[PDB]
Amino acid sequence: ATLFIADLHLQTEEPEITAGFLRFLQGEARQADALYILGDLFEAWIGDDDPNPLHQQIASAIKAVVDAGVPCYFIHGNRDFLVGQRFARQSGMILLAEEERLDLYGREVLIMHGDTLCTDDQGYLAFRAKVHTPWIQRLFLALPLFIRHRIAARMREIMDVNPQAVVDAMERHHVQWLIHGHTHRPAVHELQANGQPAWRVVLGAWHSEGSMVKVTPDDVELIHFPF
Amino acid sequence: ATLFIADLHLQTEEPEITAGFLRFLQGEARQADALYILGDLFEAWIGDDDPNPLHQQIASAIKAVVDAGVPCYFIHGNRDFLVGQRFARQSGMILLAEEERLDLYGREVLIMHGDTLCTDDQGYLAFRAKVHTPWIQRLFLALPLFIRHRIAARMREIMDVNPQAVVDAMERHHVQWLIHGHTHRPAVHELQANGQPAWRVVLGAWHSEGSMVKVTPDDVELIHFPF
Ligand SMILES: CS(=O)(=O)Nc1cccc(C(=O)Nc2ccc(S(=O)(=O)N3CCN(c4cc(Cl)cc(Cl)c4)CC3)cc2)c1
Ligand SMILES: CS(=O)(=O)Nc1cccc(C(=O)Nc2ccc(S(=O)(=O)N3CCN(c4cc(Cl)cc(Cl)c4)CC3)cc2)c1
Ligand SMILES: [Mn+2]
Ligand SMILES: [Mn+2]
Ligand SMILES: [Mn+2]
Ligand SMILES: [Mn+2]
Repeated sequence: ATLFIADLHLQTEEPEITAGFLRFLQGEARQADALYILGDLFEAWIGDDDPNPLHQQIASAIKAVVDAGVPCYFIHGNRDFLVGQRFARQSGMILLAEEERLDLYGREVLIMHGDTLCTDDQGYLAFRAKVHTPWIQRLFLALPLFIRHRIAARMREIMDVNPQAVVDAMERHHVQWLIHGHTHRPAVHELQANGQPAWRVVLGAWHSEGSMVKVTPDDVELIHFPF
Repeated sequence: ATLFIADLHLQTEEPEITAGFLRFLQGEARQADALYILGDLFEAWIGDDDPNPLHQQIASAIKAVVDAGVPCYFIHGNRDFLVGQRFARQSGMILLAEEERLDLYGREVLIMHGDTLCTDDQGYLAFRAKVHTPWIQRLFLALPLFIRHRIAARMREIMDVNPQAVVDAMERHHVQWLIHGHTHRPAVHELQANGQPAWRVVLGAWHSEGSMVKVTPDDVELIHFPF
């Protein structure tokens, strides 16, 4: 089984979610062939140099899973797009592109975070355009941490996918399977893409529950678990 | 694993749901310790004497599962409260009460259809009161089928659970686990009952997806599958 999670929004304020996640990595995840984290692992990220102890707890727990022979992958979300190569090294996680097309035991599956599909949010697409320009990233990161923190804190209902952008994405990739998070509305959806039945499996956020998508040679399941 | 499904709303108009259900009984269900169907197996029921061929296909598929050594149980829903002992015999399914308290591998779980929890629907509780009076049932059933059909067809958004009725029910049973359908909003909910954390796992309707709850010594999962 290949596992997909997303939208853990981990943070110091919510340590129950953290312990939930550690129990999942210590347990379920070990038996997996691979684990993909499709973004919003962290509620916020201001750079890999952040000393926040949570960052190292997590990277440590994930690394042990990779050290167990189970490869962990990451796609960025809107919350944690600044996660970088140093965090990758600490956690043993391989960073991936915003869209990937997997071959899962013969089945071709498109994964992303899901936020690029929410094209009816004009104004988020402004924000995203800008925070993805390298030189805006490099600028932000070369500030000193204490100012990054102040910029973050001073910055204080999720628009669902545009249906057409979903089709276009599954058609651009010629796939009948899509897995994403971001929208926080866990569900299996049916649609038409490439003139055939297609499915969009949506992961949920981790609050009271956790969730995952489990892909096998024969099946694709979306699973909710309580803690 | 003990499986719980509900809300298949099976009917001649939707044969894809039927084939989906047959594939589940032929496959997943065989490996189970037991299968509980928590109501709305059928979109409508006017009595066990109905010759509708779908009724016998289904009873046949279920019976093979029981004949495989996997006990199947049924709680009535609002749609199929007239399912009776003859259908039980044809299908090998044991009929159960509207609430049961199970011991699942040491864990005490309340199951019901879920409609009795929707107490803010004044007017459904009228309908239910009446159609559950024996002599109103016996009257209806002693009509001739052709008139039952006409009464049914002439009869042509689901109110969610009242939160307090949920607590009261879990408290009446002294349980920290509840499984039900009816509301068609699949989810895991956290709450307080008996002054402890409790969980309410809700099954979904079968349309594009199927769903089930899988209970093991260690875990309670809600699973969506596509067809
Ligand atoms: C579609 S939606 O997601 O529902 N709504 C929506 C709309 C607009 C923005 C967002 C959103 O994610 N905002 C957001 C807010 C804070 C954060 S953060 O992790 O605290 N952090 C990320 C890095 N930020 C940053 C700031 C600058 Cl100066 C330049 C660059 Cl490079 C990055 C500073 C703040 C990350 C993201 C969310
Ligand atoms: C809360 S809700 O479910 O969202 N809304 C709601 C409100 C009120 C009623 C219902 C509802 O389930 N109606 C309903 C309609 C039809 C059916 S049925 O299966 O076709 N069938 C059941 C048996 N019926 C019957 C009729 C009489 Cl004369 C006496 C008796 Cl003994 C039974 C005849 C009709 C079964 C149920 C649903
Ligand atoms: Mn998210
Ligand atoms: Mn997101
Ligand atoms: Mn129903
Ligand atoms: Mn119902």
